[PDB]
Amino acid sequence: KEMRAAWISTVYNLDWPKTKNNEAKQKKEYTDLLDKLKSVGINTAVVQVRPKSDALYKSNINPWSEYLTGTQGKDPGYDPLPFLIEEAHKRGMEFHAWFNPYRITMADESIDKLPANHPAKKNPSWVVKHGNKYYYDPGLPEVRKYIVDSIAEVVQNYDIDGVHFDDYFYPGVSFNDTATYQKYGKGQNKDNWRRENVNTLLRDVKASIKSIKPNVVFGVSPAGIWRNKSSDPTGSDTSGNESYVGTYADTRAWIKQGLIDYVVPQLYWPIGLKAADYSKLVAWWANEVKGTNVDLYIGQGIYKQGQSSYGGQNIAKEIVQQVTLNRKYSEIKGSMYFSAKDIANSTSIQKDLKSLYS
Ligand SMILES: [Cl-]
Repeated sequence: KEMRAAWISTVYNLDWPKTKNNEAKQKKEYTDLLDKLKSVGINTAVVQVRPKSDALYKSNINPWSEYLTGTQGKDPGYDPLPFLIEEAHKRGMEFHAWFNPYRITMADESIDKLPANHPAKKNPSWVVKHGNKYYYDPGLPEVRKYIVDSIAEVVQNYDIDGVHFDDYFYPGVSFNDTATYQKYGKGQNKDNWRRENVNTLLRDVKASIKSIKPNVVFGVSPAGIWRNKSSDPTGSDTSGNESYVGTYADTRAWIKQGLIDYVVPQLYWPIGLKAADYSKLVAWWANEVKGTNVDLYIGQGIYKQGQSSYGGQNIAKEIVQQVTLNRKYSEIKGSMYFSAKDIANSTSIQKDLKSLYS
């Protein structure tokens, strides 16, 4: 059946939970949200279980997420994840656990204030500062193993249907990994080595998942441009930021090597936008997966509703037009909507999705 997913982001309490330190209210906020999503045809919840090197689940590896209580590491008095999963399943909805692999801190947060048992505190060798934030080093084999193991815990212990990574990889062109490169890089072009570091993580996460539960899917949602045609003649007829260059996310390699089961390019632009034309990009991405077994879903930017903050771009108003176009491409297998709150908070969006999905 067609994929009809919504992202439920927990970072900064974006979509869920609205309330901290109140188990009953958090539970009701979630079921009410699922009910509204189901009512418009959403069949899959993609829920951020690791927003910030943390866990919205009981873990022997990673600390409780601050977004449940206000305090990182604080036990909220229940494990939310069984509830999040079981309530999705009772409504006939699939559940994909979404992880951010490398993030550790937000801007200006002190690394020294993490909980004692935090992996980044126990393993200072793993941590790289970039600007005013800290990250796990994608180039360390121990870091990759730790991420694999962190996901494997969730696969083993919870009835998930999928594992999902979003679009954050290396945080910028530069990154203070010279020592890592010297030790492990074999003199390879450094940027190619960084791309391969990310590829290796994806490969190893997929393999781990399959060795436990073969039918659990693994997917990634990268940024919507891989390379512009101006950098690579087989790239897209677009301008602006490229995932290949800017975060070392080589989505084409992932597809060609079968490192993922599904891919969700974030096409958060209107049809006709010169720099990043939705209509050109759906075609480009459909062609990328042709002849592979990688499922293509389009990331839909319904959060853009004409605000000046987005230069007046209004994706929500044209969502029927976008999905109608998607459906012209047999390689496109559905959509993921950013984000759940936008569906919940808008009667117009609800009406449009009902008309697409009923
Ligand atoms: Cl290898």
